[PDB]
Amino acid sequence: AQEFSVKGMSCNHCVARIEEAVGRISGVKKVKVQLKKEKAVVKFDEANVQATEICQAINELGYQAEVI
Repeated sequence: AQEFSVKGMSCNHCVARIEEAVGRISGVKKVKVQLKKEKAVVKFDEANVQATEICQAINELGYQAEVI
């Protein structure tokens, strides 16, 4: 699975917002986030969506996301 680094976290429902915001990506099966890590794990497929696009879904929130 692909992962992305977050450099705009606040630690206030963000982790969730991101995780959920990601899981909202039509193509992701399951996604998680690890605080104090600055990285989010995604469990999707390129046959549905691309990680790169998933990163956008994150940036589309209000933080700094980048495909690791």
